[PDB]
This record gives sequence, C-alpha cells and structure tokens, in this order.
Amino acid sequence: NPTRVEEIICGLIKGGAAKLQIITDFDMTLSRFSYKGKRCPTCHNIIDNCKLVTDECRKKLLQLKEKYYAIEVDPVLTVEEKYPYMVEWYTKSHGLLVQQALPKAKLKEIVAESDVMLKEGYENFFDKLQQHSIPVFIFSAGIGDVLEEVIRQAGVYHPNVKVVSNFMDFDETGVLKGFKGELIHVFNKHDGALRNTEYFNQLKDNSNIILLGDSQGDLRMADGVANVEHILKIGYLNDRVDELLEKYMDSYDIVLVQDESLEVANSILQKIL
Amino acid sequence: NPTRVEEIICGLIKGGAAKLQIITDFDMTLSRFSYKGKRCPTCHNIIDNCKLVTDECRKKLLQLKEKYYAIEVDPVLTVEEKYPYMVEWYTKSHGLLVQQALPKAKLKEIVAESDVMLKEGYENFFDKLQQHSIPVFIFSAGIGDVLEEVIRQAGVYHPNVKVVSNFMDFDETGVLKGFKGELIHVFNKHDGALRNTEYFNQLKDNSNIILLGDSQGDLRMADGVANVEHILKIGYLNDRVDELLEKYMDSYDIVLVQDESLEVANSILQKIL
Repeated sequence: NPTRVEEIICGLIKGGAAKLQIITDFDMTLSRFSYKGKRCPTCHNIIDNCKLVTDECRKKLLQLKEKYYAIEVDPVLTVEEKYPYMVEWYTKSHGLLVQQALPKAKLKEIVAESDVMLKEGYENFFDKLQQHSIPVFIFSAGIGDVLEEVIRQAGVYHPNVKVVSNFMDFDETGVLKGFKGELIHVFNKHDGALRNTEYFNQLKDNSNIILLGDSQGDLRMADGVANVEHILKIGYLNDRVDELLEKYMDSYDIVLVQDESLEVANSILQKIL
Repeated sequence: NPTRVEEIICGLIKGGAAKLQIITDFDMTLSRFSYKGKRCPTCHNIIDNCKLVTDECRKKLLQLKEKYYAIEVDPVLTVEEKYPYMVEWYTKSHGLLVQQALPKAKLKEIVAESDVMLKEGYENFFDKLQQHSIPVFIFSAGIGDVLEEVIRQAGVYHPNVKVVSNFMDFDETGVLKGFKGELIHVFNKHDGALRNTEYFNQLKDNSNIILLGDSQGDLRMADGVANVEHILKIGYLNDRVDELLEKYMDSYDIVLVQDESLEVANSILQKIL
C-alpha cells in the first residue's frame, strides 16, 4: 500500500536524526549489480578474478558456483534442504582460497584494480549519514576485508559505519588460513542479527530503522533490533525479477527493480535529517 | 572472442547499406525491461492491465502466469516437455482475452495510456535505418496489433519495418474472436523463421545480418535467411542473469547485461551506413 509506506516515512521524519539507524546489505545493495551492459563483481568475485588466484583455481571456483548456484535457486527444494549446500559452497570456495595463500598485504591492490562499483548517489548517502552521526550497520554474506577495502578506497568508511561480514583469518606470514567466527550466508541472516545483540542494545533510542537489502533473507536483518517503533524496508530486486516480484511487493515496503542508485534512500534521508 | 566480433563487424562495414538487414525481437529487446525502478510491460501486459479487462479476469491471468512461468524456467524439464505448456499458456490467456470482447477500436487508447517504453536511442536506430532503406524484420511472440500501436505512436513505424507476431482476429463487431495464423512462442522461433521464407528470398543480396534478441530462442531467428555471409548476434540479458550469463557469452556475439539502450547497435550502424 502506498498509504502505509507514507505512514512509516512520516514516523521517520518525526523522529529525525536522533532516533534513526540504518541496516543494510552490501553486495548488489550498496554495490552495483551491472554497469554499462556488464555484470559487476561481488566481494567473492573480486578475489576469484584477481591476479593472486591461478587460472586453474579460478576454473574450479566457477564449477562450484555453477553447481551450487543451481541448488540455491531450485524451486522444489525447501530452504531446510538447501541449507547444508549453501554451507558446503562456502567451505569449498573458502577451502580453495586458503590453498592460494592469499597475502593480506595484497588486498588493497586487488580491490583497487577490480571492476567494483557503488551505486549512483553513494557519497551523498554516506556523507549525509556521517554528518548526522547516524549509526549504519552493514551486514554482508560477502568478505569483510574486501568490503572494507571497497568502502575505505571510496572514501566513505566513516566512524558511524559498523561492518559485519565473513572476515579473513591470517597466520604469522600474513597469509590466509581460514575465516573468523560464524559463517554469514543468505539463509541465516536472523541468527546473525541476534548474534549482534550487543551492538543493538547500545542503540535503544534509535527506534526508527531503514533497512536495505536485495534478497528475501535480508528481511531478517532487523531481528535483533532492541526497540522498534517505525521500520522502512527497501528492497533491490536485480535478478530473478519475474519469478520474485510478487514475493517482494509482498514483504519489502519499497521494491526497486534493476535500480543502480541510492536516490530513493537519499530523498527519504533528506526529509528526515 | 573480442577478435572474432571485430572480424564480423569489419565484414558488416565493408558491406555497407546495400548488403545489410536487421532481424530483431520486440519485447525487452526494443522495449525496456524496467524503468526508474519499475518493471515495464510486455505487449501481453498492456492488454492484461488495461481498463477493458475486468479485475476478476486480470486475476485469472496472473494465476496463469505464476503457474506457467514457473514451468517455463524449470531447470529439470527439457524444452520437449515444456513445449505443450507454453502452448497451453497462450491458448488459455488468449481464451480469456476473447471472453472480454476486446474492441479493435480501443487498441490505440490502451497502448497510449500504458507504461510501455522503447530503449534509449530508438529514434536514432529507426530513423537511421529508414534513411538507408535497411530492411528491418521484427519477429515477436507478443501481440502484433499492440506491437504496431507502440511503434506507430512512437513515430517509428517506417515502410522498411516488417512486423510478424501473433495478430488478433476480430469479427463483424470489430471485437476479438481469436488469433490469426500459427502461434509464435519462445520455443519455436525456428519454425517461424522458415515460415517466412518468402520475405527472406526477396532479400538475397542482404547477406550481412544484425540480429537482436533477448532469449536463447531468439538465436534461431535467422534460420530462414537466404544468403548468410556475415552475421552479428546481439543479446539482451535482462533477467535470470547469473543463471544464464555463461550460456549467453556462449552463443551471442555481444551480451549486454541489463542494458536499456540501443547505443551499442547505433554505434555499429554508424560505422556501416
């Protein structure tokens, strides 16, 4: 309902800066799905395609993706069933990334020479948020170290920005040995939300939330919010559109089909802050 | 291969206007997939959503689409298996369109008040083609009468443009009674190509072809070309991208991901004509 969306937004404007927080996915949400007719990379792709991975290993990674992607988007399987494969997919990809002995010191170059792109309007998004000290919480199934190099290098890793993702584990050599903590993946966002309760409890007054995601899963990202008064959910639908449009209109308050900007979010921010 | 693509294009430039013809799909190929965050309509949607269809019938049409779309994009079914359902899908939708008794005289309004959009660069595409009398052959699984009202009203139904689609059959009242000829649908483009042999035989000298499509099926659109010397195949990949990207890079010479313009085609035309 367009009426309901306005009731929410009016709540947000009434709250102003003092009551607002942002929860958002990263890949295909803050970064672009495609550009100039070309598919843009996800954090995983940045590494898969970089010069520190061999042709042979890149080929094994692609086979993984073709097998496991097809299960991810299987119409017959429940998420129950899909869950162990999503887990398998990450353990193997990660498995292969370990073997290449990726050097921490190389991340900065890897990201700098990749095709990665933030959506139109991102400086304005991030700056406007920093200038009002609005807490921003980025919850991604991607790779924390890459994610951070994208935003650092774009000049928008401000102090209000908290990043929570799958971070790389290095050894003494400063060479990748695995992944820290519990795996974030598309199917368990809810567990990841409640696993970050300590951050959210420090934000009790921030009871007006804008959530930005790109999948159905992302709808759970606010499951650990302490005090919810008003929440606006904005959904980027970049792929599997005809299949998922109804479901998205059904659950996100705003569905933006193949939209490579943050202009809708920026105009809503303009009214609040 | 980028080298191979250039060999082809060089053939096309050498041929110039005198040897060129264009074969192209319409929906999501000349028309837009989405706009300003909103999914644009196909020729079928224009009718489904117009004021001459009831709320109730529009609801039955949507159920059809949700059932039959899911079969169309089933990974397990062969096209063999899917083929009778695609046929069923059209017969029922058409079936329901008949019942509403759609008036021929109303098409002009229906199209004029719909959200339909051609890609950026379309006037330049169509004009440049008309000005060199380049035969253009539009082969669509949509609805001929709608397709024609979109292009007529956009001021680009020029005499070099031949339209071949599923055209509406009216009765004495000028009220829809069915569909003429054999059904064009996504799976039988090849049969439709050879069924239009008479048009292609009149174009024997036009042995340089540019083909524009949006599906795998569309690759068969040139199957009835009399004399093939050079052919460039341009593919719009608007949906199911991650699933289909490899297959598309595999078979179209140029794959343009979520690209709502004709700029690539227009620059290739600039070099040829």
